[PDB]
Amino acid sequence: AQNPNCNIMIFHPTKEEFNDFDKYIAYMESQGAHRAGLAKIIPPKEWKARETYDNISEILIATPLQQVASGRAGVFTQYHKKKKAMTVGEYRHLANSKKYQTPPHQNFEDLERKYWKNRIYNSPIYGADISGSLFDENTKQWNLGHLGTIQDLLEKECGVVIEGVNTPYLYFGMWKTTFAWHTEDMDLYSINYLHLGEPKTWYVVPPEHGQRLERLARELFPGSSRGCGAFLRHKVALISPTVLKENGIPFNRITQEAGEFMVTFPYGYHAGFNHGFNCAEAINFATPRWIDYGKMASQCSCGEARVTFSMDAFVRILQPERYDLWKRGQD
Ligand SMILES: O=C(O)CNC(=O)C(=O)O
Ligand SMILES: [Mg+2]
Ligand code: NI
Ligand SMILES: [Zn+2]
Repeated sequence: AQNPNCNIMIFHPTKEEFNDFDKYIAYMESQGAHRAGLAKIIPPKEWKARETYDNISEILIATPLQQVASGRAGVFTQYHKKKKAMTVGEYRHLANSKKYQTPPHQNFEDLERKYWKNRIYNSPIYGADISGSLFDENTKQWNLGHLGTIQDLLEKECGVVIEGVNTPYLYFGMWKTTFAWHTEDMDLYSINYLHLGEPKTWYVVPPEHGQRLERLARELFPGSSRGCGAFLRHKVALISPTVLKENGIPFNRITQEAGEFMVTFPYGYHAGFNHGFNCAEAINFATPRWIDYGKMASQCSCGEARVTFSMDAFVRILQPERYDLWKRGQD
């Protein structure tokens, strides 16, 4: 078995190898990459997502989110308070203000220490989940707006044609902006490209050990656990590496820099934070190997998780017994 310790693997495809996206995913899996839950892909040196980022300041962040924490430094939840709209140029200035800027630090490890020590005492503002793309239309390789759609994958594998579309999302971050512990909707893959700015640190649990994280989360968030049988689908809970190590949960960490891709694999729990002002683009995708994970994916039916139009068909076809109850949650 390849990669039996479930380490995060880093790949350096040549420009020739960067042509065929599906084939490269299947190659990474042949080397065991999926066992970690997360992989890094450094694009060939000839490749570019677009020519420059010089003209992005007029993109609108219609609903910036202020991420307010409750709990203790290593075990907390966050809620998102909606703020007034602002442009990316306004948000960048805010991120660089004395109130919100990255503190002085020695290296990524010192910054990580400061994040875990101090995150809860601040409320950074995140421009998340903005439909759109920063890939130039002429970029032919690994263009996250030109991938094969999950609806077409389901149709190719299972023969059933379904409604729904699959488009990317932009994320504008600042120091301490946080993504809570989660897997993707329907335990899909994700791919994330860091277009510009400061790094993003990731934490991940191997898929084969995801239920260990879930059991710890039920112990640490006991009221949330009683409220919903899949409350990590709310995307609000944080647990530090120190707490994970104290409780024997297997995980790995890695920092993504501008110009790098990350891939998350089905049922790979992940969480992380941004080091300073940045912009990422991400989208879900599927392969044949995903279908069995989609069939088994947990669902939130309490009503909190509230997700896309396109998830309907996935539940209806892959999880017909759950369909009924899950849709009660969504309406
Ligand atoms: O970048 C972020 O805030 C969160 N992204 C992801 O969870 C992802 O790409 O799967
Ligand atoms: Mg603009
Ligand atoms: Ni994710
Ligand atoms: Zn729920």
